Amino acid sequence: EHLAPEPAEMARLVAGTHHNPHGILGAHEYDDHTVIRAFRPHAVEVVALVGKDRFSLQHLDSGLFAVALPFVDLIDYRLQVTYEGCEPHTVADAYRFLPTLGEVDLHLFAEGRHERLWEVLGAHPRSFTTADGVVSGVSFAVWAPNAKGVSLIGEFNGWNGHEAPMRVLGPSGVWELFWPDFPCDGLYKFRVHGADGVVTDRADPFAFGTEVPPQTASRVTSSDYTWGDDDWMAGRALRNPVNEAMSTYEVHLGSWRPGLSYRQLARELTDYIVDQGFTHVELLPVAEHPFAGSWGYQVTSYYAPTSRFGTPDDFRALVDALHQAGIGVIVDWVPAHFPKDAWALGRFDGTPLYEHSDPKRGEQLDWGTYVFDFGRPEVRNFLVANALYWLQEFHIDGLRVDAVASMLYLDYSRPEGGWTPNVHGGRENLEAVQFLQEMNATAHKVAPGIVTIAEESTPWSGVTRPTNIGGLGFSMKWNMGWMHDTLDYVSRDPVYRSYHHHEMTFSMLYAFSENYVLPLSHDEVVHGKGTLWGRMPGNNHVKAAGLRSLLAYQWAHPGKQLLFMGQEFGQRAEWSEQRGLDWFQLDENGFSNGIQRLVRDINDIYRCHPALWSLDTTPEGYSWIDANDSANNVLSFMRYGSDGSVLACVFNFAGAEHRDYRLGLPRAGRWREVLNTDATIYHGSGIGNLGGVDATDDPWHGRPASAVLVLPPTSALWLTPA
Repeated sequence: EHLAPEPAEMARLVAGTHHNPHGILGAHEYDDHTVIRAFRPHAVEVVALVGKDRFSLQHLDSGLFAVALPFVDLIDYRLQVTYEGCEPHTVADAYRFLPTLGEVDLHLFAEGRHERLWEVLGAHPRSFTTADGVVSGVSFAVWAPNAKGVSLIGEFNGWNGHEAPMRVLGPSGVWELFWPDFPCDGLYKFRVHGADGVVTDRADPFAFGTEVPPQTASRVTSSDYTWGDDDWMAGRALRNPVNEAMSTYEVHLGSWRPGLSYRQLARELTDYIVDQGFTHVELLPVAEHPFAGSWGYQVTSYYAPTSRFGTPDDFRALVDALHQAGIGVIVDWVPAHFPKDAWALGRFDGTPLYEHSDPKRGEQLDWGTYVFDFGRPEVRNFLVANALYWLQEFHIDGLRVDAVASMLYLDYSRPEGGWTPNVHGGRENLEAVQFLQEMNATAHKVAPGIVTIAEESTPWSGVTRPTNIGGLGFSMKWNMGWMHDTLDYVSRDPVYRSYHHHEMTFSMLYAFSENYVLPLSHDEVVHGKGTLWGRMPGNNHVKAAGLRSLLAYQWAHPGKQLLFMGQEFGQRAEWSEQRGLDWFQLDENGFSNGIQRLVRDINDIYRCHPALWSLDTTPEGYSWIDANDSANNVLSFMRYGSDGSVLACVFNFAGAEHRDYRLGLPRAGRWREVLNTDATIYHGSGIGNLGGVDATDDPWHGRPASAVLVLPPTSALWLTPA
């Protein structure tokens, strides 16, 4: 009776709903005689090979085969399946191998505290030395607690095989399987039989490699890449970004220069950034995403760089090249977005596994909007380990998390009938908060010197406050208020700016309540908002002057900077990832070359003048010269470095020049004019002070000394003591 399993088991094995294939398949001893079974539908001949005896052959059931035959122990053997049109092939029996995942790793995962989860889950090539020699293949592991079964499918199965069922490892919910001689770079998917009876073919949540979109299969990927950035990595651990220079060039890899691969970008993008003077590059989501129109935010393979531009190692070469050129690399990380594709993460095991669940069928306030269940240990681990993954496996220097507000709040609908303030269970998602704190604390602990950046649109405070005192633990946050007030102000015609002077200086009131990055990102130059150039008032010459002023203002204002590709040369039309950037503008007889030149100059002054970045987070690094000259639309202030250095910045937002303008200063003597956005080299009108001014001992604006100078119209002047 112990030759062919019972009908119930046999039915499950053929329907792919057996939880423990290895219990039936492989070699099993009943009383004495060792029985060997192999499941391979549409097979013609199996036969087992023991030592030097072909002593076997099998042939019963509806796809199953059994050897039976006496003698015990056996100790290693090999099968030789055969089909029509093809020749036999001797392969080791997968179901004879022990689990390729230890109890310890599973325990850490169950607790949601495995810091190197990527080495445990997913597809990893492995080799075992048995009796008849060493056997190589690939180990597979997927988390799916409520699935009735998971089978491995791929090119070898015609993407519809059944002879590769996986087993679940106890109550862990993790399915495992070692497939002898599976291709080192083979494509594959996990056919999942959900708890709801629905079968789905899934990409691997831990895919380290992927098929090029629109294809959706995962690809086994193992790296042995040799990095040439040891110096950069060792240096990074000894610095604190918050107190260092940070001029960021935000880039979307697919549309910066359409058609470039990672290897080409490793040359072109690196050289571009170096020549423009940026200290860092911030990349829009690099993880695999099926739709380019999402710009990368709708990720499906969190553990794999998009294959559109090359292989993972090719991506490492891009990061490696930037590092050797002295450029830091920040990547947009998307824990706030949840994959909606049926072959991705939604209802993975037939239940809302990864996404936060809610009440069952019925009316009430139950909607969709898929968000990760930060309350679940394994889901939290999936995300926290992914952050660590990119920082350690790809040497990424920082992570920027968008839409954090959508993570911190469960909110919806404004109640009626309840006119009383009720706390208890506020709108705050305590699970998400705990998740962000863990992610930050763990990341900064494992990779000192990296930065985590958050974009939070709500009045939430302590975003960049240490986790040990209630903060979310982020190194920095986007100053959205500065961006909105600044762009609203510069968009208004000069004759009206006086009415919004207070709007322009409002950001200074809380500029030190957090470690800020002043941003002018991709989101502000799409969907009818127009570009920075489009927002500027006046003719081409005045728009250009206004843009050069804005950028100078962004750089001088307390906080780090971030500028989206194309805007450094005043791209006129809104960004389009489908058309690419408007580089032709640099070939026109326009102002674009002049704006790009200004950015190079402010970046150059910036990097070499600690007064612009050493004291960004404290009032000590700033000082108003005159915050109340709304009558002339002029803003002036000092920036101070931790090395005692200084820089005076004067912005003239009026459309006309101001001659004989007296500016109060800290010291007397000669002040060198290090920047004048009206200089003819930028294609301004050339109004200036001839390189510098002499500050006399005539007190002004409550200052001990002052100097008389001309302020070019719609411009910015920066000065430093000679």
